[PDB]
Amino acid sequence: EALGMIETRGLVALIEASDAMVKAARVKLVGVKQIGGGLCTAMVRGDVAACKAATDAGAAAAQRIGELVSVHVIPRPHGDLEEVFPIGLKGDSSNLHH
Amino acid sequence: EALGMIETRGLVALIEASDAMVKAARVKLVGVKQIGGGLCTAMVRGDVAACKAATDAGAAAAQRIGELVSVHVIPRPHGDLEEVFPIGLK
Amino acid sequence: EALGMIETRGLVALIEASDAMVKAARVKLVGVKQIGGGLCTAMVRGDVAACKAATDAGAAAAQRIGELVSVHVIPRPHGDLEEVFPIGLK
Amino acid sequence: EALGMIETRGLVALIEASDAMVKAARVKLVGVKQIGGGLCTAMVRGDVAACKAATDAGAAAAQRIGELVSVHVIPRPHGDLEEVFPIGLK
Amino acid sequence: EALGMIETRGLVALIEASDAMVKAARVKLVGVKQIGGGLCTAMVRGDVAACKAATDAGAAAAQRIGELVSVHVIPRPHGDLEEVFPIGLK
Amino acid sequence: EALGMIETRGLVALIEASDAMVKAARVKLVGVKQIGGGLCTAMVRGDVAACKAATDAGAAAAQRIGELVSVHVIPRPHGDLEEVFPIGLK
Repeated sequence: EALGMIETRGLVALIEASDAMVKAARVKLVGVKQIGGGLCTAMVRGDVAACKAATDAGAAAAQRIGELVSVHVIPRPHGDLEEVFPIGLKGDSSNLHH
Repeated sequence: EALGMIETRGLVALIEASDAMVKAARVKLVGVKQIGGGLCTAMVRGDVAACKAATDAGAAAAQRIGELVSVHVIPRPHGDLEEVFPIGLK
Repeated sequence: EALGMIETRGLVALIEASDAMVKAARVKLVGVKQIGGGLCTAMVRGDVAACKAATDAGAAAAQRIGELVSVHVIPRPHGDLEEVFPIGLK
Repeated sequence: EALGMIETRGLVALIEASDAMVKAARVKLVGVKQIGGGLCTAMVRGDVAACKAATDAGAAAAQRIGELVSVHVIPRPHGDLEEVFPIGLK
Repeated sequence: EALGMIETRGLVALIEASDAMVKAARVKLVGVKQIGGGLCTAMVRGDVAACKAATDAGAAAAQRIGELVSVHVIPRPHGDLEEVFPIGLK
Repeated sequence: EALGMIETRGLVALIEASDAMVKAARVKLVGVKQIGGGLCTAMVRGDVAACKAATDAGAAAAQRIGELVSVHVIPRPHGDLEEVFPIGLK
C-alpha cells in the first residue's frame, strides 16, 4: 500500500485535512504524530491512486483554515520504515503472538 | 453530533473560549489539546448550528484576550477521525 | 467562586505574579499548566473581586520581571470547564 | 524565607548559574525546572541576603556564557507557592 | 560499522529521507530521536561507503520535500556515543 | 574531577561533538539532555585538561555540521549541582 501524509503547523488545520483526506478517496487513517514546534503530521494508507487524491484534497482544506507546510506521497514505503513510524496498521505483532 | 474547535497561542485565550463556547449554545466540551508550540486546541460536539454559535463566540471571546490561530467546524466528522483525535464523548 | 488567571513567557515572572496574586488578596492558587512554548499559566479562585485585585497586582509584578502574555478573569467559570482544565478546587 | 531564581535560554548557561550560586553563598539549590522554548529555571533557598549574593553571582556567570532572561528573589514566599511550585526544600 | 544520520525540520521530509536511505543502499534504519521546534533526527548503520550512498540520497529527497538542517556520517563512532544515543543495534 | 559541556541547537550537531569530544582527550560521556526549542547538551567528566581539549574539539567539529550555542568548562562542579543535573558518573 501507498503512504500518504500531510504535515501542518497548527492542529485544527491538521484535523480538517485528515477529514477531507479520508473523505476524498478510499484511504485509511493509520494515525497522526506531532513533534513539537506546532508541526504535526497525519498519515494514511491506501491504493496508491487513492492516497494521491486524498493528500491533494488534504492540502486544499489545510491551506484554507491554516498553515500547511508539506505534503507528499510514497507508492513504495520501505518495509522496514514501519517499526519506526506510526505508518502502521496494527499488523497485530502482539495480538499476533497469540 | 457535530464538531467545533478553536486553536490558540495562549492557554488563557483557550480557556476563555471554551467558556464562551459552552456558555453560548448546547455543545459539550470533549477535548482540550496541545502540540508543543504554545498552540493548543479545544473541542466541542453538538448540533451543527450549536457549534457554529459557540465557535463564533469563542473565536471572538479569544480575539480579545489573546492570539487566535484557527476556528473551524466540521458538521459531520468522518468516523475514522475519532479513533485518532480526542474528539468523542469518551 | 470566580476564576483569576495570569499567563507569561518565563517561569520566573510566573512564580513571581502568583506570589503577588496570592498576597494581594483573598484568593487561592489552585493550578499551573505549561504549554511548553515558554508559555505558562497560573490559576486561583476567590470572590470575583478578590480575583481582580489579585490579578491586577499579579500582572503588574510580572511585567517588571519581564514578558507577560495574558491576564483575564472570569467571574462565573462555566461548570464543565473544571473537568478539562487544572482550575479545580480539589 | 528567601527564594532566588534564575532563568536561562540554554542549559549550560543555567548549570553555570547554579554552580556559582551554591558557591557564592549559603543557599541550597532545591531544584531545576524546564518549560519548553529552551527556557528553564534554577531554584535556591537560604538566608534572604544569602539568596541575593547567590543570585547576583549566578545571573552574572550566565550573562557571560549565554542567554540570561530572569533573576528575581522573594524573601518571603507565600506557602501556596511550595505546593504548586518545585521550590520545595524536599 | 558506520553511522549516518539526517536531521530535519519537519517529520515528512524526515520520513522521506529514511525511505530513500533504506532504499539507496545497504543500511539498517536504527533510530529516530526527536526534540523541540520539530527537529527530528534519523539513524542508520552500515558500510561507511554505504552510509554515504544513503545520506546523500536521503539528504536530497528531503531537500525537495522540506527543510533539511544537516547531513553527516561518522565512520567509526566512539563506543560511548552508543550508551547515550539511539544508535545501537537493538 | 571537572566538567566539559557543549550545548547545541540540532541533535546531529550534538552527536558529532560528543564523538570528537570523547575522541579528543580522555573523558567520559556521562550523559545528554534536551530542554526544548531543540537546544540540547552533552556532558562529560575527566581530568580537567581532558575537558579543555575535548570541549574545544567538539566545538569545532560542531561549528561545521550545524549551529553551536554554548561550550564551557567548570573545573570544580559544586558537589550539589550533581543531584539535579545529569552530570555524575551515575
